[PDB]
Amino acid sequence: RYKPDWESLREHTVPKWFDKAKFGIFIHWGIYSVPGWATPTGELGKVPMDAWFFQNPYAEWYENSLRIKESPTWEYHVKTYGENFEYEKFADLFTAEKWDPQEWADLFKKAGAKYVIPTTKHHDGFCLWGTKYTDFNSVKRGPKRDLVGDLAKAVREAGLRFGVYYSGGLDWRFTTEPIRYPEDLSYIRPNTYEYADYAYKQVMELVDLYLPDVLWNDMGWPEKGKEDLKYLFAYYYNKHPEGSVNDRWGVPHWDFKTAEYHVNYPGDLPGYKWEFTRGIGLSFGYNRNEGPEHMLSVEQLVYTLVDVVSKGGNLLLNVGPKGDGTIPDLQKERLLGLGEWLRKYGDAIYGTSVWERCCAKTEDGTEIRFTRKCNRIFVIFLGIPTGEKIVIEDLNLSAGTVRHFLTGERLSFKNVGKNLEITVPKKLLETDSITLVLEAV
Amino acid sequence: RYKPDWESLREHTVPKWFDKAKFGIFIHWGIYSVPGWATPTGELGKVPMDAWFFQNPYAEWYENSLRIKESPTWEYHVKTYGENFEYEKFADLFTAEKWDPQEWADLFKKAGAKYVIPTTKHHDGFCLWGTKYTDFNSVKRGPKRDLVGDLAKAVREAGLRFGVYYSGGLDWRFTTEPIRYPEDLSYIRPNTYEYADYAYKQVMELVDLYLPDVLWNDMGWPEKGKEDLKYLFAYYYNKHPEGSVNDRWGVPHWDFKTAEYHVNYPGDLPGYKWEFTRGIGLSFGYNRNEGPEHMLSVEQLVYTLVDVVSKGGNLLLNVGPKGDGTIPDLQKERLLGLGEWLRKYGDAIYGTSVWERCCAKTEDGTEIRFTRKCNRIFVIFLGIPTGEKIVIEDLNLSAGTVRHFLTGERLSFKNVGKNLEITVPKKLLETDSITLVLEAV
Amino acid sequence: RYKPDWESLREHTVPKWFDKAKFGIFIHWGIYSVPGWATPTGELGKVPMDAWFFQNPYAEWYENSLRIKESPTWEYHVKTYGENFEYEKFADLFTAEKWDPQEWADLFKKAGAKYVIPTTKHHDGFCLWGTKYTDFNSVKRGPKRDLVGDLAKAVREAGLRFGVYYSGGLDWRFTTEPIRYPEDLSYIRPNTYEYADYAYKQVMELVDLYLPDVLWNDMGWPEKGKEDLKYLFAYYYNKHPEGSVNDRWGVPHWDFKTAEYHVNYPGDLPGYKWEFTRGIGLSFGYNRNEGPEHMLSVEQLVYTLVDVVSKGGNLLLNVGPKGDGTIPDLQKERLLGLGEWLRKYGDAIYGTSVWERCCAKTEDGTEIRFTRKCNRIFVIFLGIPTGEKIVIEDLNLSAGTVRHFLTGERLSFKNVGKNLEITVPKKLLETDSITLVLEAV
Amino acid sequence: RYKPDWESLREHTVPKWFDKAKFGIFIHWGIYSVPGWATPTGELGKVPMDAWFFQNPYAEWYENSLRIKESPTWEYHVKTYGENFEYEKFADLFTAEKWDPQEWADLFKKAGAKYVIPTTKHHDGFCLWGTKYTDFNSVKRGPKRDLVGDLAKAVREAGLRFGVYYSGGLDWRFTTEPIRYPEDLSYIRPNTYEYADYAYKQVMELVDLYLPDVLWNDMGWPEKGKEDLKYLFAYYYNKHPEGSVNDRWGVPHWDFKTAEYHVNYPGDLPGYKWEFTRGIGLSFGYNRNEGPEHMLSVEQLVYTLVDVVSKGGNLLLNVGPKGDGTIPDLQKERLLGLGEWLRKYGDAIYGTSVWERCCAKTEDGTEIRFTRKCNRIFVIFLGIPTGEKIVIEDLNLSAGTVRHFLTGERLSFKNVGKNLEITVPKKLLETDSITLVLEAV
Ligand SMILES: C[C@@H]1N[C@H](CNC(=O)CCc2c[nH]c3ccccc23)[C@@H](O)[C@H](O)[C@@H]1O
Ligand SMILES: C[C@@H]1N[C@H](CNC(=O)CCc2c[nH]c3ccccc23)[C@@H](O)[C@H](O)[C@@H]1O
Ligand SMILES: C[C@@H]1N[C@H](CNC(=O)CCc2c[nH]c3ccccc23)[C@@H](O)[C@H](O)[C@@H]1O
Ligand SMILES: C[C@@H]1N[C@H](CNC(=O)CCc2c[nH]c3ccccc23)[C@@H](O)[C@H](O)[C@@H]1O
Repeated sequence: RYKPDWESLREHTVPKWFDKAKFGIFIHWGIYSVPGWATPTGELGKVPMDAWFFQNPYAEWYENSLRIKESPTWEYHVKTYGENFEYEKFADLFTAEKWDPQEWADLFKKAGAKYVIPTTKHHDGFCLWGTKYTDFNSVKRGPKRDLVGDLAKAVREAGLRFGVYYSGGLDWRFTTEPIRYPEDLSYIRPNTYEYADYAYKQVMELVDLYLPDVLWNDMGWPEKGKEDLKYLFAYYYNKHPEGSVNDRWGVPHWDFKTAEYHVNYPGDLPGYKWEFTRGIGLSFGYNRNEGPEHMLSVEQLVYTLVDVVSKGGNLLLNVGPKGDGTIPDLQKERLLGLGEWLRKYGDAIYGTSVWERCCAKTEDGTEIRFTRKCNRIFVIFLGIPTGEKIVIEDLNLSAGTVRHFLTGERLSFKNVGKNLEITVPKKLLETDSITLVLEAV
Repeated sequence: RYKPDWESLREHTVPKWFDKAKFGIFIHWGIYSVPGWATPTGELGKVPMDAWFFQNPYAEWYENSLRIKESPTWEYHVKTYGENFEYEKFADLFTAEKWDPQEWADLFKKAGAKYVIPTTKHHDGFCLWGTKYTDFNSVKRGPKRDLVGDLAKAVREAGLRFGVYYSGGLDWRFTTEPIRYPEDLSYIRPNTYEYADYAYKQVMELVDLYLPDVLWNDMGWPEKGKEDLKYLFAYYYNKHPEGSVNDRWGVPHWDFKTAEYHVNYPGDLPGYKWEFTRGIGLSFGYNRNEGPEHMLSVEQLVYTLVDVVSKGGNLLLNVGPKGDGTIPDLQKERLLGLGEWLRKYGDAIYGTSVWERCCAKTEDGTEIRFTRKCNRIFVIFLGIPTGEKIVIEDLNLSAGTVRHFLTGERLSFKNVGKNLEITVPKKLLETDSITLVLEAV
Repeated sequence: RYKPDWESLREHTVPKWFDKAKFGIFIHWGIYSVPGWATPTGELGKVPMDAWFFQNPYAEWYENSLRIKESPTWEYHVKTYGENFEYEKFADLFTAEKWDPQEWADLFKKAGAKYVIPTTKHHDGFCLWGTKYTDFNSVKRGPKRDLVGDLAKAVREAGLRFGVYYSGGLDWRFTTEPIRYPEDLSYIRPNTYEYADYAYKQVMELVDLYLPDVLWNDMGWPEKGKEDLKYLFAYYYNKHPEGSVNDRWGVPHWDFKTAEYHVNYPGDLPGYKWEFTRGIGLSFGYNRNEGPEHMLSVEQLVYTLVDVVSKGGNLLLNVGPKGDGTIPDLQKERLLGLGEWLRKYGDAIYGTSVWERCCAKTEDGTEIRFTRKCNRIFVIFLGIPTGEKIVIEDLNLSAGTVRHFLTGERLSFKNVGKNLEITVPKKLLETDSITLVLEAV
Repeated sequence: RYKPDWESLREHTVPKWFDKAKFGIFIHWGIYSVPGWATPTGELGKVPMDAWFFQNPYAEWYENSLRIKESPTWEYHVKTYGENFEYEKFADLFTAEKWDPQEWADLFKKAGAKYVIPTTKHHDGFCLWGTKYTDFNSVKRGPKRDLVGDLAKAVREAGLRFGVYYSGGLDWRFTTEPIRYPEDLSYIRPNTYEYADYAYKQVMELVDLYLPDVLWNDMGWPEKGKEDLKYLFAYYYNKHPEGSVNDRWGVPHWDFKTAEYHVNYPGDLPGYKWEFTRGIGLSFGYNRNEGPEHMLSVEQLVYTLVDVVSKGGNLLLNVGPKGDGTIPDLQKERLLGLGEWLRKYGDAIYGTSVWERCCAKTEDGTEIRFTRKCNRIFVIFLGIPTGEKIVIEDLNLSAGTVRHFLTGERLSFKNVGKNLEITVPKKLLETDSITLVLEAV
């Protein structure tokens, strides 16, 4: 099997299904979904961190914001719900009246996602499964139902892989002071041995009850429980070798790394498996304030996915559900948009590998991304060029045959100097959707 | 802010209010106050430690003594309350029927104390605030009241600073064997991780509920929780920079050091801020056995305070209240005595700093202590000399002007050799109270 | 006293009573005794460990076996009790209806045991004393009685020493996955800080409530609680210097080492005090499947005891009681057999010490073991030789006088070369029981 | 770039060149090559370790064996060199008079090897480069030449990759006692801070002087120096990203695992990149006592390489040169035979990947091994079947087209039941060399 030690765990690497998958759905759903409110300030990495917690665009961070008197959230809360209204009271209002996990799994499958990962416990400590280590869970409060297990059955029934998100680094049920500055994160944590046991038992429980395909931890792991992971990871891998874990544990082992909005985004091939995550908007949890102005457009999403895939990554796109379990129309439509694109071009995404390079551009300034499948080379343009004459800068090919992807039509090309020229018959160009895609063999 | 690490915490030093304060009241009040009984054996540091726990003069140590069969306390307990009478039963008898925190704060202010610090939890583990981590507290038992919070409101309303005493190193609710020898202290402790979390959460709770001006720990901090202090101290300092902590945590940081009775008392300037603590008698908790024979006399107290202050310290004089919340007459009168002296001579104590030297004496053997305030030098005699001719040994002055403190009267002096001679007109001498005080400018 | 540190604890060594004792009774009694079933596969150390947990001969391991679907135990359980029948349900069926601790102590004393040690808590976590740290104990469930305390009173009343067995390394009340391979033991453990506190408090409790003569730990001590032993061992030794601990804590200190079936058995003098343990059969807990085919025969037992004693050890023979508290006839008879032998030859066992060598044999192949008592040398044959002429190989004696043990009869001997010859008059030989024993002076 | 900590080093994985190389040459050459002597007892993993160090088949362990008095090596030394001839004296005999690195590089290339790894310093502590950290090296002694350096130029000129072997775990220049049993290894080591520094500094120096392609450490890394490896690996990877390190350091990071003779040899696909190492005979260092009986045949070597390769490993075949720098005829001839088979079947070995499974066998028991290149599946028979009808037990194929690798000839086949049947005309079977190779698309 695997032995509880880093040298040994190192023998386990990102499983094939995950590398081949390329696209997954993240779900931040919780009692924060009820107030479903945040100031849509901007993207993490571009909003200054001395103001970020005070005008937090992450709506799942509502309680932390609510603990900061006079901050937009405090303002909003008191005026909408009042002061005699504690954050926890939202667990009772959290009723998932319209929820149907099969509908969700159908939606994510249609969107082309090959795996799904919900928040089983977010920073506020509310648990979406009937854990036996707390009564602040979806079985005893609000939904009166094992959201995690029920969704796992649906997803798996649809043929998708199922993972779990857990906030091991933060649990506000163990702290009183909110996070006001990034520096606060170094001391405002549970900090106790009790919390380390708790996190450990809760993840062991998720493993025993649902044997997830991915262990997606967040905000690091309690310093006192770090050595525990040697055991937990061995326990997990020995019951499920195709399982996997991310890089937010702060220990030697991890199967694939992560990046959030701008934070840790690679500009070129990074050299290890990784995964990109972001919201359809600026929040993970639902934000009734966000208008389309804040969300990506189907095209941006397709471009986001290609840039990610060309660099060896998986896109973990987040969906932010309403307290009643429905998925906001704006998010549903973009998901489908993406699903439509993937239905046409999926063969140049799923099962692919990185090429010698990820990137290129045309004389005219259109960005190009590359992907490979044995001897095939997908050339994906982030847009559809206007003219039939395309000039790719700094690129030569020895392939000899270059087809227009969707139609299969052999095309004319030649390496003119340090560039590459191809003529893409407008009949064909007009045929593509959001991306001109060519296959070089 | 401050970062959770020793290098960083080092940036925080004893706040000015504390250095300027010079005098505070300690309060050891608890269910031990009910039996209010101890053998007044002698002072810590002069009674031999192979007999000390067997005839403990610290009445707040009643339960530890009671656990030693056949020891004066066992003897006394069985004959007064009987064997079917567990120590814990005192939490029910602890009713504070006559307690009025405003009266206390009035008394301490009149006594000239600038800060007050009660035991929130002593070695027996009984808590004087409605902590949420145990039901063995004053809110659920006996007083049916938040003694800590109510006293903090009173003290602060009187304009005094408020601190907290916590027995982090010992809690007998987690041990069964009593301490019989000083060696027992190295292994007879809670010792568990559970206790370390407990202590941590309880002090965090005191910080969140009352934001004390001083964190006065006792008997060291649980070895498993030591690293926790980096976080707790940063958390505390970041919510309250003028706060402070003592030196009984056993970690790198501390704001001022401590000394108890003879233990760690400095003979001369120590070179860091420190604080002296002792009972009006030989016990901290009330001891109905102590007669005036065991207590200091107003004069001794005044001398104690001057010796302390001259050496850069603060005197933390303990008051040992009765189970019914009243302050025993013997202690009240001495407190007032001291208050009277401070009303006359306070200007040569509060706000002062140490001088080149702390000490001197006269040809006749009267001890002299020094204190400074910019260009002024207070010369405080521990007594009032008989003759108008005073000879101070081994002292010269370049000041040129030396006034009799209370009256302001310029006096005649000259440096005769290696000594200093001053003539203090008996009109003036007769005017002083417990101390002849001169001001040199 | 003893200080909580290894250097200091080292000052404590195996007490005299224990070295002089030579024989003790082990008792594995628990709710596992109810199903009282195991496949009698063979001896630990000879059955291959890749099959051992799947056909475990240790019946007290029933629950671990029951957690392995389709294993003889699963098979058996479902067919006898059914699937809707959890292992814990056995705590209710565990009623000790026929139990009489005085009868037990009488039996063990008659068997010649000088000390007794029951399992207070085995791997399944069920406790046989009214611990205050769990309700899964004999006081709240099944027997409705403090088995540990009641047995300690009986044993001590019979004049025997009393010890305690505790499963510190394993507690299945904190794990879900069974042990399938020896490798699983390195990660399938409680692993939490909570468990370390628990084990610590439970052993401290056994010490405070019964002050055992031996602390017999099993399966190592929780890694997070190892440093705790410095304190626990000092606490124990300071209340009971004649107490003792075994070697299954995984820390620097231990008073005597252990060996189980073939595991760690010494072939010759080891050089430190140790103790041998095994079942009358192949299991510790009762196994209604075992027939005499699986048990040792009185003679084998006597030989087992002599081989152990000659090598400086104590034999800790286990008795496996029924759920109703009675001792199975097969075990009772062997115990008595042994008791009978010890009544005749005890003087060449109790109070003895090892000699220059432990072993020898005759020209004919009869094994011989040696033991000492000052100037006396017991020569114990594992059998009774046929002829009056005995030839011991590779042995000479300078003693001059060699008596036939039981009768006292001086015998004729001489050192012929590298061997030793003695003539044992058949009158005498016919007089011995399972062993020819000679005394050389 | 890479940072100095396990988590970041995790990002580095086995370089593509290494994974594709499949075959390398190990060279154990040292002053131990002069005596060039050993008892050819057997293969590691097959010889009992209670005898192993006493009849050591690893001629490079000569000094260790010489230290064990009365051992075949000791007897042999005294008669050949004399009792007054210290092992270190061999450094003066080690002259490499007939050495020609280009000649070696060539032989290795003609042999089919893609990288070479020489012992820069084996257990005896003598270094084959002008290290500045010791005078016991080839520059100041014996050859008065930088063997490591000159060999690196030559191997690289031949266009092969160059790695280094280093004995971090052992250095007999720091010990006096010999290794007698595996156990001895737990304490007979340098053990000093000094040695940990020596080792770090020397590998650093190897990295600076030669930037090797592989850092192949042996016998673990000194405990006191383990943390230095985070720094050394980061430094190394930052200077040479495509470099690699083995698994014998005893720390979390490694790019590929190792197996030695029987020790750690995978029965099937292991899940990680590894490499098999062994001598052509039973020794790494040259052994004049080995005749062909002790060596592999060209066929066995081929089978070896195929089996290793089909399981995702590399074969690191050892060559043991003579003190004069020549390669023994027996060894050279085996290398060349392997080179010829690879010249012929290289395509089914180099740059391949594992397939669904590594193994299969014919109805009549010929072992079959698999490899792949994109859609091409190579089918390697360890030997050439006598008849034209071949039956592969338990293998069905979907490919529709199965050619004869050497010729390209399309062959007739059909999945019959759970086996696969194929007709290979004898004209082709008569053309293969040691293996019948089929190609399935
Ligand atoms: C997927 C998202 N992960 C967030 C945690 N993010 C990180 O640790 C990424 C880097 C980062 C540094 N400081 C931060 C403050 C807030 C959010 C992210 C970060 C969570 O705070 C958020 O609720 C959501 O679950
Ligand atoms: C202010 C007083 N502090 C005491 C603890 N004192 C100390 O740690 C000072 C030094 C000392 C060493 N061994 C001791 C035993 C008993 C009391 C004091 C000490 C407490 O035991 C006592 O109840 C009271 O709260
Ligand atoms: C006296 C017996 N001790 C056993 C634990 N034994 C040991 O740790 C000895 C060595 C050993 C190694 N692996 C094992 C697996 C099962 C039992 C023993 C061992 C227990 O498992 C058993 O229930 C019984 O209490
Ligand atoms: C390539 C070879 N590596 C050997 C070290 N091998 C190992 O550490 C793994 C196999 C092994 C385990 N215990 C051993 C004891 C002696 C030799 C080998 C081993 C070296 O001892 C040998 O000189 C040669 O360099």
